[PDB]
Amino acid sequence: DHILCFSSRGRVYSMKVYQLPEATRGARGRPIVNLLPLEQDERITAILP
DNA sequence: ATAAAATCACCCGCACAGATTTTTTAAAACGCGCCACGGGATTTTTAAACCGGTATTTAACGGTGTATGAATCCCGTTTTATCTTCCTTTCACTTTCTTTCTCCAGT
Repeated sequence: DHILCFSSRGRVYSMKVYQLPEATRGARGRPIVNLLPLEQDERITAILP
C-alpha cells in the first residue's frame, strides 16, 4: 500500500510500506532522514494509506 | 579473430677512459731581532758654459717609377635578446587507518 507522509512544513512525500526497515521488538529502528530528504528539524505528523 | 609493424632487464672477463680522494709540496704569513743604509754636516774636484775660429755634413729642391690606403663585397664569430623547463611549495581533496557505538543472539 502507498503511504503519504505530511511534514511539519506542509510537504508531502510518497513511499511504499515494505521499503520501511524490518526489525524485532528489541531493536529501536533506524532514522527516517535516510529514507526521505527531510530538513534539519522537519518532522512527519500524519500518514494516509 | 586474423593481419601490419615494433620495444626492454639481467649474467659471465677484460681492458681502458673518466671521475673522486688522499697525500705531498711550495708559497704566503707571523713574531723577533740586528746592522746596512741613508740623512746631515763639512772638504774636494771637475763638467760644462764661454770666447774665438775653421771644416765638414745635412736638408731642402727638382724628376721618375712604383707599392699601398681607402672603398666594396662577402662569410665565419661572438653578443644579446628571447623562448621553454623541472624542482620547490602549499593546499584543498581524497583515501585509508583507528577508535567507538550500538545491535543483538544466547543463556
